Amino acid sequence: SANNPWTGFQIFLSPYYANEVAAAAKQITDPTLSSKAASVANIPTFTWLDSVAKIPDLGTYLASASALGKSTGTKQLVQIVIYDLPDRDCAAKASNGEFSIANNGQANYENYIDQIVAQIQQFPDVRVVAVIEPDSLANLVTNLNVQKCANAKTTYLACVNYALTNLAKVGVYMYMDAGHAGWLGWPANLSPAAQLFTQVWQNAGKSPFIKGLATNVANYNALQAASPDPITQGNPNYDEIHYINALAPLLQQAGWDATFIVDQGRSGVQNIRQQWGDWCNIKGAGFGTRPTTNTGSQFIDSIVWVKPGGECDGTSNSSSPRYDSTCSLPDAAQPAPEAGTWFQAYFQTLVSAANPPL
Repeated sequence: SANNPWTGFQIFLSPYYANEVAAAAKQITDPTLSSKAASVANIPTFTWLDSVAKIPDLGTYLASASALGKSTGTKQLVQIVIYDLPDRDCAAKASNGEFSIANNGQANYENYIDQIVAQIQQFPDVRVVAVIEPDSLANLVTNLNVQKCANAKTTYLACVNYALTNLAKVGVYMYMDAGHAGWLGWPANLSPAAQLFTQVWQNAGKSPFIKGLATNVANYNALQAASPDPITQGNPNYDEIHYINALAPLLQQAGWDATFIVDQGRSGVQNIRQQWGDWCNIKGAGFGTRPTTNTGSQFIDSIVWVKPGGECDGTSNSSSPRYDSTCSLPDAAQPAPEAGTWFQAYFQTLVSAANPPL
């Protein structure tokens, strides 16, 4: 639509990912691959606020972005992910979320949001784009037979509402997570998904800052596939563009001119999964299309890199208390360290298998 949040802004580059990448590139012994790896630090990614302990870091990023804007005569944009719901990841075998519904989870989440708002309010010259709560509302479409999800439903809805309502007051542009083509893109799931997302938008007051939805976050699907990946048989929506083209009109019919952003950070290599549901450290992945607002679709504001490639999805060590057995499957790269920590061998392959090449 007319207001693309990225137009006219320079994207602030994550210092944390830059430091991970710089350390990683020194460990790559081929000097040409090391040079290509070093250049990843100049590709914009999202910063994940996956615990309250990261909120002070957000304040430093906003202040640095504000000063860089003044130093260079530009307007800066910071990209963040809000990811701390109570009883987070209700359908997963293991969750690293720090809040629980049974221990004041909603109140703790609201305090987490209030602290984020307090930082953003101090730097009105910096634009913020936020992805709201990966792996949350999509579970309320297909996973209500999971008792933990059924019990979390009202809390997930109330917490997402609090985030949307309060971040809108400080002018944050928001995209709610909407799974991916192999989750909500099944034709039978499209209408229940559109009904849920529209309800959430209505309850939050239909703010123009609620721009739309994010897809493929931390996944591996193509935006536009040359031929369908075999894992997709039975689903005519075999890539993200098919999913978005099918869902967007349903949202428009309800009065919401929604737009989309699509993660392509680990999408460069297709046909590497044994089953569509396999999500953990998929072996052979490559960096995909770099972030751009030249998307080829009316409905897509930007291709983005939401999940930072090289940070592990989960451990393969079956003795860890954070162990998710999805991370032991055959198409998962192993041995793998704990979720969120740097996985050097995986990063090196992301660089070597990048498509387009770095």
